[PDB]
Amino acid sequence: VNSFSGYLKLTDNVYIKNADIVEEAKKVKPTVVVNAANVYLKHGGGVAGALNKATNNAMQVESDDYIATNGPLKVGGSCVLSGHNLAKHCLHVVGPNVNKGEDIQLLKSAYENFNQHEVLLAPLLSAGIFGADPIHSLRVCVDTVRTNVYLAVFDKNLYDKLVSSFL
Ligand SMILES: O=C(NO)c1ccccc1O
Repeated sequence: VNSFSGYLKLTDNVYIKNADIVEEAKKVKPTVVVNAANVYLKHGGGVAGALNKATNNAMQVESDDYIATNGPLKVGGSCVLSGHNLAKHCLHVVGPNVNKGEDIQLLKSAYENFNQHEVLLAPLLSAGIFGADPIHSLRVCVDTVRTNVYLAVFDKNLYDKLVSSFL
């Protein structure tokens, strides 16, 4: 049994809810919240900008030190950093950004990072300002992630379309 409430069950392991991931993290304090990161961990807008704002910029400060030591992530890669006031840990995952021309086949590699964590609160990778089709992102998630994933969908209209169209 876990703390997550009000989710629709899509599969054995994938759950979905219309919710602001920031407000959901603040309520649940999950072991892992996933950030929709870029390779520079520059948390400017969307999931990354909203999560970072909720940490009062502490996520960005920690991220800048990580990049100064380790250099950029790979598209499809991830790193584990602090969850600050939102979660125990933040898994920063880089999905491909279609608005930069990145290979959408890298979306499966991105979701494979989730399998290193038994339970996660996450957004749909490569959705929103990353430019991918969120219906596709949800299909890759279901077909890739084997651990228990609680997906927060920021937009109500999109949430209803994701549920109604789910195979
Ligand atoms: O932009 C946002 N503002 O809150 C946001 C918040 C939660 C999830 C995705 C988002 O884009």
